[PDB]
Amino acid sequence: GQQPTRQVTPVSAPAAMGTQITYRGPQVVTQYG
Amino acid sequence: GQQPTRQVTPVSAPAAMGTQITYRGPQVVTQYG
Repeated sequence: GQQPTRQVTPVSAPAAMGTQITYRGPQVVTQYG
Repeated sequence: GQQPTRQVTPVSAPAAMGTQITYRGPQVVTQYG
C-alpha cells in the first residue's frame, strides 16, 4: 500500500570500545626531482 | 717476418690531476622484509 511511517535503527554500546595498533614501519623513498 | 722485440708505451704527466664532484643526493628506499 503506502510507504513506511518511521525508520527504526537498532543502536547499541559495548562495555568498552578501542583499537589495537601494530606499527609496521616508516616508508621512505627517493624519487626524481 | 718476426714478432716485436719490445713494447713502447707513451707516458705523460699533467701539471695537476684531480676531480670535480657534484653531490646528487642520498638514495633511500624501504622494501619488503
